[PDB]
Amino acid sequence: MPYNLPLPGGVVPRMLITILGTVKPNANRIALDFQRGNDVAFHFNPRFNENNRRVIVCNTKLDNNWGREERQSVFPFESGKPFKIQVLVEPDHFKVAVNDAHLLQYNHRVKKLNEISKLGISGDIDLTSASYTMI
Ligand SMILES: OC[C@H]1O[C@@H](O[C@H]2[C@H](O)[C@@H](O)[C@H](O)O[C@@H]2CO)[C@H](O)[C@@H](O)[C@H]1O
Repeated sequence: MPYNLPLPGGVVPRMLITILGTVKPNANRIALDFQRGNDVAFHFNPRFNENNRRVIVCNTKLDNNWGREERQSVFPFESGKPFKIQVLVEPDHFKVAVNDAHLLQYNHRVKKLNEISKLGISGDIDLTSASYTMI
């Protein structure tokens, strides 16, 4: 939707990625796509209305096939409101916090973290900034 944050050197433990923005009015979806070639190592997809239920769907795409979805009902996003998403990389999983509160963790399926060269940021949001640092 369709911005891309380059991750030279790929993903590595201790890396902290921060995304700041504002959810658009009447938002329908948001998506973060950690890409490794044509695969999607980590797909973070907040859905504002899936049968009148809000849900965050996470999955991985390998060789054009989506794997086992990991769903989370806790949904801190709100249409028209600013947000902050922080993705902390651990050797065994991606740690996600929103508005400074832990939200979920997604265990790595794609093991070669170094090959995850970019983070796609899309969906119904107004992007302020996307950056990363080491902690
Ligand atoms: O898993 C992430 C992936 O989901 C796709 O939609 C799924 C839907 O969530 C699932 O309930 C249904 O059984 O199959 C659909 C197709 O795989 C999204 O289209 C895709 O963009 C990702 O969000």
